[PDB]
Amino acid sequence: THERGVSIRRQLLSKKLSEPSSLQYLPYRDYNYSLVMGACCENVIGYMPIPVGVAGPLCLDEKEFQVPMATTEGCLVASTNRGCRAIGLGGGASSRVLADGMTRGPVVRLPRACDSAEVKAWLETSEGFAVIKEAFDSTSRFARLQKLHTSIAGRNLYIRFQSRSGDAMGMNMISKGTEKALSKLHEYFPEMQILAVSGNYCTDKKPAAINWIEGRGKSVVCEAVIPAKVVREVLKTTTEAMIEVNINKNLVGSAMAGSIGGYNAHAANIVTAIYIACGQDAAQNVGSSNCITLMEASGPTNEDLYISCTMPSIEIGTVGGGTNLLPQQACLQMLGVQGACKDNPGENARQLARIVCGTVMAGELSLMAALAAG
Amino acid sequence: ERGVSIRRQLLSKKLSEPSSLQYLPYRDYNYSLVMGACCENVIGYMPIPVGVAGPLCLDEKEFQVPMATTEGCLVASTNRGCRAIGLGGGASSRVLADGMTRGPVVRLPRACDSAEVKAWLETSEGFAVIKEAFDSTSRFARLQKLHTSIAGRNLYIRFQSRSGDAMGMNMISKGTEKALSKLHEYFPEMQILAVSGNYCTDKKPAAINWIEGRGKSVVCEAVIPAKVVREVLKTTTEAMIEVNINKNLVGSAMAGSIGGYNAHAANIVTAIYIACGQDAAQNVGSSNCITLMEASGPTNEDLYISCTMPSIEIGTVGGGTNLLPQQACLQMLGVQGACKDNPGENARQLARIVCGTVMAGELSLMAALAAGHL
Amino acid sequence: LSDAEIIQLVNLETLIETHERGVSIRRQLLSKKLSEPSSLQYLPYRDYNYSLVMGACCENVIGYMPIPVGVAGPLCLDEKEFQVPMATTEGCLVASTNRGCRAIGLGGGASSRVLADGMTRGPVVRLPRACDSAEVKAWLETSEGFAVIKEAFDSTSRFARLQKLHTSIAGRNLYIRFQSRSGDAMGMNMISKGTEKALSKLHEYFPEMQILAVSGNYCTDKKPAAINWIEGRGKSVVCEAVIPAKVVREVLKTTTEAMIEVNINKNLVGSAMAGSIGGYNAHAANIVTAIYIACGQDAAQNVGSSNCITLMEASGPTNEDLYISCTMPSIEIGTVGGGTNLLPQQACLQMLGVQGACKDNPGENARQLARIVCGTVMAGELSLMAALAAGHL
Amino acid sequence: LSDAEIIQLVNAKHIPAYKLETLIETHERGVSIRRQLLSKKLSEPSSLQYLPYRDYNYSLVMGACCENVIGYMPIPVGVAGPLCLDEKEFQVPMATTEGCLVASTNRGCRAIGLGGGASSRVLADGMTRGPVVRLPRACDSAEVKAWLETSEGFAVIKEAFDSTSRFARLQKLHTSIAGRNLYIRFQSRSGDAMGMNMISKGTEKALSKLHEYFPEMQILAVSGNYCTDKKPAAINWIEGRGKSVVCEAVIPAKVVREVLKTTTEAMIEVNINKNLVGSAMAGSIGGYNAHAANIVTAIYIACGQDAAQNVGSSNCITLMEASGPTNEDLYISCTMPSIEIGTVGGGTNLLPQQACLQMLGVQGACKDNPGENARQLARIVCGTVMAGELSLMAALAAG
Ligand SMILES: CC(C)n1c(/C=C/[C@@H](O)C[C@@H](O)CC(=O)O)c(-c2ccc(F)cc2)c2ccccc21
Ligand SMILES: CC(C)n1c(/C=C/[C@@H](O)C[C@@H](O)CC(=O)O)c(-c2ccc(F)cc2)c2ccccc21
Ligand SMILES: CC(C)n1c(/C=C/[C@@H](O)C[C@@H](O)CC(=O)O)c(-c2ccc(F)cc2)c2ccccc21
Ligand SMILES: CC(C)n1c(/C=C/[C@@H](O)C[C@@H](O)CC(=O)O)c(-c2ccc(F)cc2)c2ccccc21
Ligand SMILES: Nc1ncnc2c1ncn2[C@@H]1O[C@H](COP(=O)(O)OP(=O)(O)O)[C@@H](O)[C@H]1O
Ligand SMILES: Nc1ncnc2c1ncn2[C@@H]1O[C@H](COP(=O)(O)OP(=O)(O)O)[C@@H](O)[C@H]1O
Ligand SMILES: Nc1ncnc2c1ncn2[C@@H]1O[C@H](COP(=O)(O)OP(=O)(O)O)[C@@H](O)[C@H]1O
Repeated sequence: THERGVSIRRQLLSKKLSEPSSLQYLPYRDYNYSLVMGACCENVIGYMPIPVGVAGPLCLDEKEFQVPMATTEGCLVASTNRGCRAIGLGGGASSRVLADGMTRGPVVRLPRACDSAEVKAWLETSEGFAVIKEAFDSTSRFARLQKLHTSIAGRNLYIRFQSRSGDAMGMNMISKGTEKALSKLHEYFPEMQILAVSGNYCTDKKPAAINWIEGRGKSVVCEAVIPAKVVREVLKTTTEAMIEVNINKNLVGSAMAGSIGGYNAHAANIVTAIYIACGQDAAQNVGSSNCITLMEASGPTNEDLYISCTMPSIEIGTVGGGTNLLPQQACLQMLGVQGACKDNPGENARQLARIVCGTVMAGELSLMAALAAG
Repeated sequence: ERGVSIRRQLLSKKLSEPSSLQYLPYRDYNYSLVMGACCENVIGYMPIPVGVAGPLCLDEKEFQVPMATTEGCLVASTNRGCRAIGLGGGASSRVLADGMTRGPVVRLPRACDSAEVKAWLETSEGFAVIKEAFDSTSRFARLQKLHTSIAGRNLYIRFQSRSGDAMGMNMISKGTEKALSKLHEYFPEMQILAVSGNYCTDKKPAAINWIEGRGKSVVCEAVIPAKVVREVLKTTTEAMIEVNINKNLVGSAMAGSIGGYNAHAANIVTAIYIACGQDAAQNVGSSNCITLMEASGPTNEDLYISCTMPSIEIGTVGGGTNLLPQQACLQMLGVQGACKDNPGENARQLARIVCGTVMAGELSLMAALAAGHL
Repeated sequence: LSDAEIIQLVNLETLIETHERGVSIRRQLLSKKLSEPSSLQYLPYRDYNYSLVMGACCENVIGYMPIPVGVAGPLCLDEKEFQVPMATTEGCLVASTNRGCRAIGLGGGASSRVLADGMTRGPVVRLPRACDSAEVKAWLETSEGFAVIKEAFDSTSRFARLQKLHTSIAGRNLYIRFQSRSGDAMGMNMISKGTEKALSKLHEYFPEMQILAVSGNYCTDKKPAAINWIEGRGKSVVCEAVIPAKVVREVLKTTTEAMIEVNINKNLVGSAMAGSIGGYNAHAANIVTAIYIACGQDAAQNVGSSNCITLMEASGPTNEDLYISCTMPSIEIGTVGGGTNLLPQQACLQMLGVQGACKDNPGENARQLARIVCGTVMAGELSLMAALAAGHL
Repeated sequence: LSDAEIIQLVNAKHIPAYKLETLIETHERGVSIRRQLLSKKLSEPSSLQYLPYRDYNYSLVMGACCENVIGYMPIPVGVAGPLCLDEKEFQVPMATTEGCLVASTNRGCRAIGLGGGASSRVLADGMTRGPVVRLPRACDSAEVKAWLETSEGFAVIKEAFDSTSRFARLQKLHTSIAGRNLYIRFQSRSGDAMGMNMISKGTEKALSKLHEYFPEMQILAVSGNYCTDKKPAAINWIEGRGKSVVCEAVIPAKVVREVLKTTTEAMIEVNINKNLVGSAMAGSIGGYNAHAANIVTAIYIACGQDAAQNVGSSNCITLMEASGPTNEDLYISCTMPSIEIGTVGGGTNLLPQQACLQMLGVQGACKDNPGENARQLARIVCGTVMAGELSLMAALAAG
């Protein structure tokens, strides 16, 4: 029994604590550890309950979504809910997925820079790419290599592998594919040393200009027009005040702070709340939060508010990892995107990415209105 | 709980799959603590598996670190890093700075006027007046410094202050409002555009946080004996150093990273933050870290490692730390709540634990990448 | 008419005969507006060929500014020896660079490779909605879409060959980065004309599209930008060399170990602490600037052309020798057009054997010059790093 | 006694070509001879034909500005103006080989002049040097950092630093740790000099003093790239380096129409989408402008500044807004936090460059208010950049 195994572990742990009675408030009973153990967590001593609230309906692409948000930050859900209301009263939001492809960026080294330059040229030919793709794609049915971006630093060569991965976030799958392609590359260049399967050129879980500029995972754009009456009555401000704050805070302020990818008010709050509720990798909030929020006067009198959010690097999935646990599957089902999209692999993950971008836009609208109105 | 059950009933009627909520738990949870403080429109809670890594031998003390995660092998890998550190005599850490920030943006009619306000804020009399207004909002709010930046007629003011054992965003924002109200008495022509002009910078990647710090700045170090590198980490000191330089330094530089000179600090920070009731969205800046390794000892075979994190945003009082399950994890570490005798000591100790655990995580993953053990 | 008579008619190159006199009159007129009338006394203007300058390189000309030119070399690069001209007013720069060349020469020379070649222009256009700009982005990503744009782009010149497109969306805005070869010219003018033509063609397919600016800062030209560092701009070059232990000791006055420790902690860790993007070197900008001024390049392009990462490591059977490499992804350079049309700067290009067009292999002179710049930067890095390591200031 | 004899003697493996001047009794002759020696090593011996070398005062250059001199490179100098700034009019010299740069800048000055002029302010002044030192352990480096942050520690360091020059005044110390490494950014005024030499000397003295209190400390490099000098860096953009300046102006609607050939609305739309959004898409730190580097570079070459410093000196954010009764006037401002400039020392010691500094009325030291000539020049650069931004933006907006 897994539940008793966790029980004993807590007893064994209890003796090493200065306050052994602390564990009494950490839950562990009535939980399915079958799905957890050997797949999601080790040395398990219980679980941490995170409150889940709902924001919506989010009117996006002619559909209505009830968005689950796991958070301990007061007013986050209520504020986001107000943004959804403004969007709904304005006829809804529209979104588009611009790119899709998870990456892995290993670093290999050759004896000389002249050699790494030779390897770079070969990878850039249609023939070089084709053989590397064949080796990469042979690891899984969903791993389809789309492109390579190679960069050198002397005798070092950084290779950014970008690939589709069905409805999965893709890290494991893309990593397995990269290992096989690097092995194949080694057969063509025996003098090549594989330094690390990840040379930080992906880039995974670290802020990086490469993710902002080339994208990682899903690149999405969302937009909406909020009528002047709605800006006044629901957001309690004016279109002019919203625009002035957007330019001076999200553009100029972020520029003064030396930000790369942080041209928004609080995309990270929304991304994180949705990620925790839906079994995503919350640590990926680092790059997934990249966003530029733009606002413009619209309509016959420049009284309406046009808003758009562009997020080039949303790392998300509806199969694998934490999405295999039942409570998180319930949240994915709420959105209608749980598991693989059998009819068209990747569609569930793309829909979830659009929902994230649309919810972020609702969050931006609400916070900006509050800052503008005081 | 009855209101929650009813909200769930109403919500289920708007879903494409009315049974979605079946596996989303909600019973046997105390919502009196959540309602009106941590979350709104509550429909239940999301259980995140909690594992333990340790003991972490830090500053002559041993810690059992709780980590909430759904990523397989993260806890086990971190645990291996702790083992290597423990076998090497432990780690040492130091808090270099402490101060949460808020960076509002105000505007004057002309750039010549904003320059005038700036010179004023830089005199001892100007700062004393602002500090008096700022510090009157709370017993624990003490303004340490001001950093101002001009962009034409706009002026960005970065207020930095201690906040006891609280993360401090609320306290600092209140003090900022009072200080600005006071500044407006001296400059009636000044317009307060937004209490946050993204110059803080909160929840967005920013060079200012990396360079000037935000929250707690911490450094930690350890020396791993050659025999431990071989037997516990399964690699050599030379392989570790080569990977650190080419991945964490050169690779991050090729990717255009600001503050991402590490392997996976974000994973550790996020896991600890969720378990301990911190703001997980703050993982964006809190994850900033530079990992350095070098050879030491009699024969240059031992491994010296250090991790420097200039912007850990953390607290042991307020927000999610008011909930019982998260207090249990803080108690496990011996840092729950306020430190009555020396305000801020519990928060500082938690920051040191985070930096030491990150270092354990870096050691383990780097060894795996170096040895080619995936 | 006398000078005093021409002045009263004013209260020039087309009016007066010779150019030197036009400049002389302009100087006399300007003098009146000066609080110190004799300011221009030491600003030379005589014996200079203004015919190549007027209506091409500068306007409202009042003379010329002499910049001292020194020579560093021989630079042993790719089995050839170069005598590098450097225009500078900074003491010890030429001597220091010369020392670096010596170390490289004593070590058997340096090797270099051009990894990429393509100047860029990044305009910004707008559509009524983001859903529309997304459609345009998708259209440009098709083989047929790119085919038509390339056709329009390429028709503007024999040397204009569009290699690729990189598009980025920001709401209803679309930034398009055009990249193309340009023979031996730096290519900004050629690429800008091709861009204009390609955008007109694009407008035929999407009439609702507004061309906001031919340059939307997505190029990026003369501003520090991560896009140039990551995707390159102009010529991307890498050079390397191995300096024998004996040479490090006797010529550079230090040790391989001290050099490596300084490189890692200054060029890597220090630049990381400073929040630098592309500045992982000691002083590439000094060399780039000195060569650019001497060879008629656009000195303002030093901003991105200076991007460089310098790496050092122990080498040889005993790990005693010094391996060094410099990688510069965005060298914006040319041997035809602009300042390279002036005689004194052509003299410096001729010294290097790269002046003008390479009729046999277009672009070869510009590529060779880029390799020389990267090799000279490496010589400069070696020398300054050795000085910092040994403490010889 | 003859060039041919001297050359034969040199070729007899006795003297390197660089120490020619220390043997001949005339600088110009050493140059002439070095050219002849260089000629025989070129694939094309006549290449030096059009590179001038005669009628130039090499006494100021040798041993101070350049070595192995073979001549000089003439850069055309044009004038843009008058630039109406702070109730004064300036005639700005610009050395460039880029067509239309001077004419375009001149058009921007005209628009500014017709609008009543520009206003500017110097917000900060202080050159920096950022050495890197190492302690045995990170716990030791943390200790040095805490010590430097005390009033006593700073006082001791300031005393050693300031003793190098009367113009040197250590304003602050920004330290950052990376494990056992400690980066210390020294910032100080330097009179009218750009200050790199003075600040480096003071840094060396301060580090020697610090080493007396921490003998375990190793000085790795007087410059650890934390200055940061001649490399793009967020620290310069955020904390400033040299002079931080802001300038502004209001261009009347009629002037935007008639002189700039566009509208206020078109200019604002281009500024936001190019200088703000475009630069953000490109991942720029400090490059929120159209072409500040062109103006900075042209002025720097003409005035004897260090042109390689264009890297950080060109940092600039250009902002435009609708202003006036009907929101048709154009308000513009340029903010440059890191202008590295000086009116004494280096290239400013040469006569032709002093002529350009005199044209602006800022040549040499300001006798009655040290640093005032350098500050005035920084304001001129920022105002000229603003004129350049106005003109190019109008051209891009109008098509
Ligand atoms: C409940 C929440 C949406 N939320 C936050 C605060 C949100 C923070 O987490 C992120 C924010 O710091 C990002 C930024 O704007 O830089 C604020 C708020 C923000 C800035 C401020 F100065 C004072 C209060 C706020 C105000 C009204 C309603 C909800 C609010
Ligand atoms: C369980 C975990 C510690 N964890 C991760 C992978 C961890 C990732 O989340 C972060 C990582 O992506 C950061 C980076 O290094 O860029 C890997 C791993 C990492 C990179 C790779 F190519 C293959 C496997 C790994 C290997 C062995 C044991 C644990 C591991
Ligand atoms: C003649 C020159 C090559 N050059 C420079 C100084 C070079 C500077 O322009 C760039 C440098 O500042 C870049 C950097 O290192 O960050 C120095 C020098 C550098 C730092 C120092 F503290 C003192 C002197 C130097 C020393 C010996 C020989 C030539 C030198
Ligand atoms: C003479 C000059 C003022 N100058 C330049 C070109 C200026 C370039 O050096 C810098 C520019 O590239 C910076 C940028 O905006 O990214 C252009 C120009 C600029 C961009 C373009 F697509 C076409 C022409 C231009 C147009 C009219 C008048 C002068 C101009
Ligand atoms: N529609 C789908 N999209 C992606 N993966 C799918 C799908 N259906 C099934 N799978 C399988 O589930 C796995 C995805 O989870 P996992 O292996 O943990 O990798 P990842 O880290 O990408 O989530 C793959 O082994 C794949 O074969
Ligand atoms: N005035 C100078 N002009 C050009 N190069 C110089 C000059 N002084 C020194 N050098 C360069 O520096 C190298 C070092 O010479 P020097 O400083 O005399 O030291 P050492 O002779 O002890 O090696 C020389 O080989 C030369 O390349
Ligand atoms: N205003 C100034 N700013 C910077 N350096 C200055 C200034 N005035 C003088 N100097 C420096 O001091 C040197 C000598 O001038 P100064 O100190 O005034 O003494 P003196 O009495 O010999 O003129 C000059 O060569 C220059 O380097």
